[PDB]
Formats: sequence, C-alpha cells, structure tokens
Amino acid sequence: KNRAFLKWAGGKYPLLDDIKRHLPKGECLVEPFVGAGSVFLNTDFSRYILADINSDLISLYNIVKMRTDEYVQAARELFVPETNCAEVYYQFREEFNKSQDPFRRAVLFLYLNRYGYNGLCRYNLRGEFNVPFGRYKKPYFPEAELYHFAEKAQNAFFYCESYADSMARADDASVVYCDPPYAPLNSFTLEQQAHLAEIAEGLVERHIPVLISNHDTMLTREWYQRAKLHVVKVVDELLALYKP
Amino acid sequence: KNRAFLKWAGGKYPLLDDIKRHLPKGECLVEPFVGAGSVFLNTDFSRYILADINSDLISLYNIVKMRTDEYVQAARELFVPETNCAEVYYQFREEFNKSQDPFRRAVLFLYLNRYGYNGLCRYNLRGEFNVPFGRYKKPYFPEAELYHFAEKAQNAFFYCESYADSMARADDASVVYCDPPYAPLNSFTLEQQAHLAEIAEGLVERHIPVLISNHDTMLTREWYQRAKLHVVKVDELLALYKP
Amino acid sequence: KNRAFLKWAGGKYPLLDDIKRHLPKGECLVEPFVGAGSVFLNTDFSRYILADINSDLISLYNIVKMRTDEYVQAARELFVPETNCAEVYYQFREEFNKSQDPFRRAVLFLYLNRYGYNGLCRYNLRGEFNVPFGRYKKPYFPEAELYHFAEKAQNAFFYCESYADSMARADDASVVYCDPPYAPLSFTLEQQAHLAEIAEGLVERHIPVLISNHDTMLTREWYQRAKLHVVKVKVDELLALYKP
Ligand SMILES: CN(CC[C@H](N)C(=O)O)C[C@H]1O[C@@H](n2cnc3c(N)ncnc32)[C@H](O)[C@@H]1O
Ligand SMILES: CN(CC[C@H](N)C(=O)O)C[C@H]1O[C@@H](n2cnc3c(N)ncnc32)[C@H](O)[C@@H]1O
Ligand SMILES: CN(CC[C@H](N)C(=O)O)C[C@H]1O[C@@H](n2cnc3c(N)ncnc32)[C@H](O)[C@@H]1O
Repeated sequence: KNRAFLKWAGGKYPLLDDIKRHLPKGECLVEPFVGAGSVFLNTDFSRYILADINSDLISLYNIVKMRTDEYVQAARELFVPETNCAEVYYQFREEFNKSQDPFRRAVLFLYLNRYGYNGLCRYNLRGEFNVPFGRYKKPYFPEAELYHFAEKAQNAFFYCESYADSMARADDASVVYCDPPYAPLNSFTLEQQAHLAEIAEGLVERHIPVLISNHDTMLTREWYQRAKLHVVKVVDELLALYKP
Repeated sequence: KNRAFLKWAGGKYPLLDDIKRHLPKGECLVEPFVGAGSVFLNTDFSRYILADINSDLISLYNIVKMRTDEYVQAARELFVPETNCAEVYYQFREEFNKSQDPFRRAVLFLYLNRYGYNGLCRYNLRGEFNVPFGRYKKPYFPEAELYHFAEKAQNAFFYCESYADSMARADDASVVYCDPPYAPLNSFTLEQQAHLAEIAEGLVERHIPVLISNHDTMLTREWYQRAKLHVVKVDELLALYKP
Repeated sequence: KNRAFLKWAGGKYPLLDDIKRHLPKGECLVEPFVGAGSVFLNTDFSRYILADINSDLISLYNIVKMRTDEYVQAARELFVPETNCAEVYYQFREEFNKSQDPFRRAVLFLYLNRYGYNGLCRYNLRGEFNVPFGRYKKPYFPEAELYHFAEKAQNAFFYCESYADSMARADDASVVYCDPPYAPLSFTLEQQAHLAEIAEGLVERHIPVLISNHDTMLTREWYQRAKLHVVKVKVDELLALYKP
C-alpha cells in the first residue's frame, strides 16, 4: 500500500480495501475532497480530476507535479537536525505566513506538516497558519512518496474549488469518490452534507456512479437513503454507492 | 418482568426493582411521563393515570386499549418480510407524515418504531417523523406484549398533556411516579426540571406521595433537596417524597 | 508530603515532585492563583505573596493566619454527627449566604467545603454559594493541617485580586508560579494568553515564572517562548519555564 507524503486527516489508510471493493470502474476518477490523496495513490485509473477547498494544498500539489526535482531538493534542505526546535519552527512558520511566493510557501508547508502539532493544518481568523511546534524526536522526510505522487500526478489535474464545481466536471466515463469532512458524532455544514447527497442523485441519474464515505449515524443514513448502503466495522463507517 | 411493546427511551431496564423497592402504595398510580410503560406494566395498582406530551404515543395507547383485535390484526400486516427494505420504509414514513387518520397512524407508528434506526422517535422542524431506516435483520412483532398492554389498560386512562396538568389529577388515594427527560451530564428545560420538584413539594404536603428518578448530579441533588435521597449504581438517583 | 486543609480543584497535587523539580530558587514565591496552597505548603521560601480572585478564600486565609486559635476552636464544633444531614447542611448554607460577619462566614465555609457535594466551591447568578449536600460517611476535620497552614502563613501575605495585579508585585528576588484555571479539552482564552504575555515581560526583567496547564494545541501556542516539559499522568500535563 503506497503512502501519502502528507500527514493529513483521512487516508489514515484502512478502509482502502473496502473503498476499492465498492469503487466502480471507469476511465477517470474525480475526487472532490482529495486531501492526502491515498485513494488517488492506490488505484489505477487512466486519468484523475482532484480537488479541494484548501488552496495551499492544491498549490503544493501543482508544484510537486511540474517541478519535482527542484521541489524535493529545496525541501530536503529543511529536514536536518538544526531545524528540530521551536526557535526554528516559529521562525519558518512566520516566513510562511509572510511570503507571497508559492514555491517557498510549498517548501515551508511540508516542513510545518511534519514538524507541527499532530500534523494538523489550521488557520486563525486572519488566515494565518497557527499550528504550534510538535516536539517530535525524528521527523521523516518522505522522499519515496514525493516521487511516487509526482509520477502518478502526470495523469491528474488539480483544482482548488468547492465540491459542487468539481463534481460538475465529471462525465460518462467518470467515477466519483467523495470523502467529505465527517458528519457530527467556519467548517462544513449540514446543509452542505445534504447538498452533497443531492448532487450524487443527479449524477447517478446520468449514469455517473458515485461512492461516498462517512460515519454511520442517523444523519448519514438520512442523507444517503437512496444509495445502496454498506456498514464497515472498526465507531462504524458507512459507504454509500450510487450505482446506475 | 413483562416487556413493553414499544422500544422507547431508556431503554431498557428501568432498574425496576429499585423503583418498586421505594415506591409507596395506594389505589392509583399517576405517571406524568409514561413513555414505554415499564412501571405501569410491572405493578399491581387498582388503577392508573398515564400521561405524556407526545400525542402519537397517547393516541396509539388509546387505540390499543379500545380496539385491541382490530389493531393487532392491521399492525401484523406490516410485519411481513415484503416490507423489510428501504423502499418500503420511506414510503410508510411519508404515508404516516401525510395521514390524518388516527387509526392508520397508530398502525404505521408501530412499524416505524420497530423498523427505524435504533428505535428512536424524532421529529424535524416541520413536525414530520424523521427517523431513517434501521436495516434490522428480523424485527420482532410484539403480539403478546400488545395483548398484555391492552388487558392491563382496562384500568387505565391516558392523557396527552404536560406534567403539571397530569400531576393535578392526583388525590389522597394516589401515588406519583416521575421519569422526566434526564438532567444533563424544544427539549425539557432546567426551569421545568426544578418546576417538577416544586409541584412534588406541594403534593407531598397535601399527603400525596411522589417518587422521582434522574441521573445523580449537582443539579439533581439541588432540585430534590427536600426528599429522602437514595443513590443507585453513571449513577441513578431516586428522590422519595414521603408523608 | 503536607496536605491542604481545603478540598479544592488542583489541590490534588500528583505533581509534585515535577513542579519542585522545575521551580527556580529565590527569596519570595508569588502565587497568582493560590487555591488550596499545595505548592506553598510544600516549599521553603523565606516569604510568600499569595493571591486569588475568590474573596471567601482570601478572607478565610486571613482569619486562619491571624486568629488561629479561636478559629480552629469554633470550626471544630461543626464537625460532629448531628451536622451530617441535609436539614442542617441547608440551614448552615443559608446562614453563610445571609451573613455579614467575616469570622462566622469563614467558619461556615470550611463546613460547606467538607460536607458539600464533591468539595465544590460554586456560586449562582445572585452570588449565593449553591453547592448541594454531599452525603459523606464521616468528614475529616483538618485540625493539624489548619495549624500547619497558620504557622506557615506567618511568612505570607494574602491578596484578593486578579493575576495581573499580583504578578506586578514580584521583584528581583521573586519567583512566580502560575496554576491558572485549566485550558479547555469563567476564565477566558483571552486571559489564558494575557497570562503568558505578562510572564514574557517578567522574564525580560530577570524574574523567573513557571506555569502549569493541560498539554494542548492552545497551551503550546501560548507558552511558545518557554522551555517546555511534558508530564505523563489521564491527559498529559504541561509545565512552562521562563528562565533568565
Ligand atoms: C479531509 N477530508 C475529509 C477526511 C475525513 N473524512 C475527516 O473528516 O477527517 C476533507 C477534505 O475536504 C476539504 N474540504 C472541506 N470543505 C470543502 C469543500 N466545501 N469543498 C471541497 N473540499 C472541501 C478539506 O480541506 C479536506 O481536505
Ligand atoms: C422517556 N421518558 C424519560 C426516560 C429517561 N429518563 C430518559 O431521559 O431517556 C420521558 C418522557 O417524557 C415525555 N415528556 C417530555 N416532556 C414532557 C412534558 N413537558 N410533559 C410530559 N411529558 C413529557 C417524553 O415524551 C418521554 O416520553
Ligand atoms: C483552582 N485553581 C487552580 C487551577 C487548576 N489547574 C484547575 O483548573 O482545576 C484556580 C484558581 O484561580 C482562581 N482564579 C480564577 N480566576 C482568577 C483570576 N482572574 N485571577 C486570580 N485567580 C483566579 C480560582 O478561584 C481558583 O482558585
């Protein structure tokens, strides 16, 4: 099983065999909530459309795609022992928030994902990255994963847009896999979670298959009430397949 | 231990022995929060006054009481294996939310109770029953529990009304048992919780016993401060107001 | 290992010996958040400034300090068996709340601390003490602890004031230890950060400060300028040292 190069919520990698079991076949996979990319990295579609609201994520993904060697080399420079302390961390963090250069931002952003508190990505109310120092003994530099993702990206487009716009991009030869922010047990709202179910109903009507993952709850069985449902044990996870 | 025909919060236990331990005796038992009826169903009062704000519940209970055979036969028809899929569950939910016939609604409510998600009874902001499909393997049809409920109901009146109104029907021959929506750890408010203790203080003074159960917390010991308290094992509390 | 005479939040002290391991040396210890006094009672500074916002607390401590004997004597009389029931608990609670005598208030207040639900100290919106009856088998009367506190109090001043005013009383010869109300898993986030800023200003002036809290994304954010130490205990506890 190939690993994502970012520490990122979801694609904590079980449920892969289960997603790949119910994931239908096609020329193209659309992921409106790509995140770490672990579905992308462990399937073999001939092409990919991959999207996410987080503009730092997509921008880094676009750099890894088009400037592979230059990127890896600059970013390796920051995984040295001299950088594993707070004095350097808060220094690199301040540079990230002050910079207008996407390439330097994207080198920094991988440093912050691996040297920061629980690998979180968060922002205060002014748009600044505000995750504090993570106090790790030995952060891994993910060389192999970086190369694997770049190779695999040669068959992908990355967009920074909302789930509605990227699902509109799908067509007759597409399959859609949605991994929205989890239902409860400004962020992603209930209106939006139900909205995501609607678009799917629209897509299957046109013979585009859609698969959605999420917790198993009263609200999730309500919203996906017209998919074929599949509970997977582990609290429980729910897979909803809209199969023409 | 006679089982209730409905699933209903709790469930499903009511620590009945501990309740019956402290529950005084009289001619008539008043429950302002009847719910599933565990206590009604497992005691021997000469008679009962039974009440709840949920009007779907009370209407059902009057129908089981007055039209037993008619009801059991119409409800049994929804328990056939042909109705055990999503397509049918959502249709029946819609039929129930659109019906204005009490009998038909009472018949569909049993189905929704037994085929819906975790046995919940919930409504959206438009008043529609909104529990989704439970996907159960093989729902039990509570035929014996139905008939026991009906037989026992012969000595019982049912009222859809709030706890202050049902509690005013008690007299010197009654006992009152209170199972309100739980204290914390249009829902039932803190002001209503305290209000219930105070209606209880005024009852016990008119020589009418009241027993209340709840979680054991800072707010419940404060509200029940003038009753004898017994802690049972989160912890349960039973506040007894004895003359 | 000397105990506090009050049951009180964080008076449960599974640290030390971690606080003392990390607490610097000096003539005077300032506590802005003394509470029940554990650090005070288990250290050997030549003098102390001890402060808290709760005025029932500070008034009590002034009384135990300055009227040790009449106090111990009057309090002892409430710790009998006829007082360990609700009819009496609520009677004394109403007395405390109605009273304007500080001496009798201080006497009722220890009764309420030991006979009351979970040793809580809480007021309602009218400012009346509102903890209910705690139903304990037999509450212990903290005689020896009272004298130990009184005797140690001879080297102490007590002020009823906010962390900002107490921390201003520290000088060259002082050390400051802050035990604030816990960060979340009423004291505000804005105050939580203000505290760390005053500490920063103290260390600039060569006055050490040690702070204690839960280990969280926020506490690491606020205390980002201290040397930090993590104590396993069950969520982790953080200690933050601002050393010259
Ligand atoms: C992480 N993905 C979910 C994983 C997992 N189910 C969880 O909740 O932990 C969500 C991805 O959705 C992205 N996202 C959030 N809102 C939107 C949106 N409105 N449109 C597209 N992507 C979004 C987040 O950045 C995130 O990368
Ligand atoms: C189920 N009973 C409580 C069981 C349990 N202690 C729990 O909290 O889950 C509560 C019952 O009280 C009813 N109820 C809620 N509010 C009122 C009210 N204001 N007056 C009368 N009954 C009420 C509910 O329909 C419910 O049937
Ligand atoms: C109990 N103390 C220690 C905290 C402990 N870590 C806990 O959260 O359980 C906090 C003390 O600080 C006091 N306190 C609350 N606010 C302030 C303030 N603004 N200034 C000084 N003391 C305060 C409380 O009365 C309390 O006694």
